[PDB]
Amino acid sequence: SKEYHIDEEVGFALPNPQENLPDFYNDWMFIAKHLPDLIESGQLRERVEKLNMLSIDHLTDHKSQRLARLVLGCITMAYVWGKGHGDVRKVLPRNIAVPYCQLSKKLELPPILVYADCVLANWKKKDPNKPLTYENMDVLFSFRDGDCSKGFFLVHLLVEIAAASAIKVIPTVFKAMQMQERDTLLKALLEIASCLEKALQVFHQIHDHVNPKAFFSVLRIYLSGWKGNPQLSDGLVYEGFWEDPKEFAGGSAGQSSVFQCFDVLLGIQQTAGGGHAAQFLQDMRRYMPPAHRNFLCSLESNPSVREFVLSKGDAGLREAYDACVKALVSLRSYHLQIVTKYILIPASQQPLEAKGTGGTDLMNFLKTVRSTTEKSLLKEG
Ligand code: HEM
Ligand SMILES: N[C@@H](Cc1c[nH]c2ccccc12)C(=O)O
Ligand SMILES: [C-]#N
Repeated sequence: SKEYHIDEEVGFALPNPQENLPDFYNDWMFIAKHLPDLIESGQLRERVEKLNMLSIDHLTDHKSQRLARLVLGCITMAYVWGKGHGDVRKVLPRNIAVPYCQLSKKLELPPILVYADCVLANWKKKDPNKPLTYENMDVLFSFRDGDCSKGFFLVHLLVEIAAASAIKVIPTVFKAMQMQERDTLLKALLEIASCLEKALQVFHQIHDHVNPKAFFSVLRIYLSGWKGNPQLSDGLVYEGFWEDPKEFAGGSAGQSSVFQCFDVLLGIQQTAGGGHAAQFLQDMRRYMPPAHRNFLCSLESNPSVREFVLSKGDAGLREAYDACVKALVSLRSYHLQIVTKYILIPASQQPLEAKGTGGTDLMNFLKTVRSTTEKSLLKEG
């Protein structure tokens, strides 16, 4: 997975990303590192507006370009939403928007904060000699003081890392199929099941580091976007770059390649059907980095693991396949419990159906997606 850019240890996450840019972009780095203070003051909007258009040509390598997207992404969100109380801006300055739109065109991403920015690239190791764990880790950027953005983003990253153990087994599954190696295929599927079972235990940790009320009222508005959002109904206008206001979906873990990776592997056709959920999951691949878009493409091109397993009249092999599907159902069942605690209950406390940051009708969306996953269970062969 050299051309796919999937690490053995961290999977789809960017391994050890850059913390600081070259000196030419210190105007950017100063605004982004002090977003908690500059928003609370009410002087962030002016600070962005009175700032020269710095060009993008001095960002040499990929990790520099990704850190720039993160800086420019976080800044763009804090500008548009401002204090987050309702006073918004429907126009992004030409000095910030043009180089952001150019950098985003270079990396084949939309010019808006995505999962790849604020999770996969928004982290660091405290002590490099220690292991990957919450006490040894910290994010690079936050929005406000008491938004739980450290706990929020790192819990996602921890799941991505847990999934990396499963992702690295996928080449063995296809080799074992081509080579008609039944026992290897069985062991590989049981390993993937075990890794995805373990990723559920990493999910549990979100309660310890993320407060529901701090999440729903403070952080969630900055993660929101402008695709079918009433606050910016026709979209946001990027001054100088584009002519009309352009709609782009807000960030969400739907932009993660992990869950899509295993749905495709296991023949769970989420993106098939032409419904609103299928449409969303396919549309969110635009918001994944192009190497992972390519990985998911490569995965669909391979022979079906499901078809292979069903054809063989083999209880152990079916059971192993079923365990992977059960694991994905569990994670989604637990994800709905999280959604009850972190969206549903908090929204009932503030003074027809509820919209997610990605733009989905979330309760129907999520239960459709879970139901599709449930239907793929063999139910004792
Ligand atoms: C406070 C925590 C969380 C909330 C409130 C939440 C909420 C949601 C919502 C509303 C959606 C629907 C898409 C949208 O409209 O944006 C969604 C989708 C999704 N979420 Fe989360 N989520 C949370 C944490 C997580 C975590 C930790 C993961 C870890 C992998 C995750 C994985 C997903 C995935 C993969 C989808 C796409 C649908 C699917 O494949 O089942 N979410 N989430
Ligand atoms: N989609 C979630 C927000 C969210 C959850 N996990 C994320 C990861 C990255 C960006 C946004 C998110 C919501 O509507 O509340
Ligand atoms: C979760 N989006």
